[PDB]
Amino acid sequence: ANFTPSRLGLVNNTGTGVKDLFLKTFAGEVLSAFRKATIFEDLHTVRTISSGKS
Amino acid sequence: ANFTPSRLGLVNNTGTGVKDLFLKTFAGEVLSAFRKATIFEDLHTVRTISSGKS
Repeated sequence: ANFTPSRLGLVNNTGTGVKDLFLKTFAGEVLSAFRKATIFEDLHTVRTISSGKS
Repeated sequence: ANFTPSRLGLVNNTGTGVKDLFLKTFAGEVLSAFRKATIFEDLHTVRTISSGKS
């Protein structure tokens, strides 16, 4: 060693908590959720009408 | 017979122990130990940050 650096991390250079002046950081990646599977979109018949109620 | 060797190792030519005045050699290889398998180094993501506590 043979050195006494300030460590640049303690207010008043006393006690624990050497990273209170350092803040937590954003890692950079959002997690979100997984997508489910949809199989019934096919396997049946789809039609389209221009007007009416049924 | 017709031969009385001194055996080059006996002390005072009394009793047994013809190998009392001999020393061992160094073969020239250190054995050491094996290395375990480390599989969990990968299989997870490693990030790095410059400052902060978390």
